[PDB]
Amino acid sequence: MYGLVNKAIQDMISKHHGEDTWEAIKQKAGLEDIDFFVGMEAYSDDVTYHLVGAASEVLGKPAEELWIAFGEYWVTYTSEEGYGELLASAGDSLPEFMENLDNLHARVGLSFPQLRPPAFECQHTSSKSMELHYQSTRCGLAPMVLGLLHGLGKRFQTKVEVTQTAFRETGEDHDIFSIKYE
Ligand code: HEM
Repeated sequence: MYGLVNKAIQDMISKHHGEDTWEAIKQKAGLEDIDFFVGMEAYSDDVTYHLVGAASEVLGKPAEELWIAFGEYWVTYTSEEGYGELLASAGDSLPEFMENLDNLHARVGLSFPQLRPPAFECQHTSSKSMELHYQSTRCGLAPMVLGLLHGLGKRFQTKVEVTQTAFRETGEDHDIFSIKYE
């Protein structure tokens, strides 16, 4: 993934646990060589997955909790590190934002030519609920999506109830979530 993602993970961990713990994780992940992540540079997805695993070990938390934390963190990080206006342009409510998300990533992709973005499709089941279809070229990022949805819930001061109803990994087509919001 692009360096920006790895910087965001480093930032979250540093801000929450200290540069010492971060350095420990970085070392364990096998990334001691890398002096710093270059935000607009493409990296192997391996870097990101290794960071998360190593962090799960050092911190003694399941990796899923780390993807969730990171998903939540991302909503704030992007808004503060150069993508606040983009985020705003995607709307002022959860359902509208989720409808705009493919278009938001298309806009990101204008600048990150090698982007492999997620795809999100909403099937609205009422004015306060939807079924969200998440399609990805990558494995294991459902928990990150859960965190991101909570982050957007905070962004929009909206209560978000999310349950995963289908799983990419256990041989279903793609991840699906049922969501209620108020
Ligand atoms: C705030 C709501 C957002 C959500 C819910 C979201 C969702 C996601 C998810 C789930 C992924 C994982 C990649 C995959 O599934 O294959 C991803 C990747 C990514 N997103 Fe978004 N995103 C959001 C906002 C943004 C914004 C504002 C930016 C601006 C830079 C951004 C840039 C990226 C980048 C660079 C990747 C890495 C993909 C790659 O490097 O190929 N995202 N996003």
